[PDB]
Amino acid sequence: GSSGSSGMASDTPGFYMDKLNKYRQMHGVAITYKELSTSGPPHDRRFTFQVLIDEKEFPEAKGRSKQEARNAAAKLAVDILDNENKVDCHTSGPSSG
Repeated sequence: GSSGSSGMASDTPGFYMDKLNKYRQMHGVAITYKELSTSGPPHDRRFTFQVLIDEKEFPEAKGRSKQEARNAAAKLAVDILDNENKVDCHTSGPSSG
């Protein structure tokens, strides 16, 4: 099931997933793809997936197949990195000493 028909739409085999690695190497971070359970109807099953960079938890994503899922999850991740705008987790309280 492999053809060479590409024009308006691009069906690259894991486009985003490729952008991640290219970043994990340059920067030097650790990217991990956690395989989440399946969610959806009995007829149509959607496999969820998520990526983890620098011990960070990214917003998983749904996808027809493991691939479609992984690629999607990466979309949200790569979209963030480009901005690298992370939100502070631990709020420095009155702790002064």
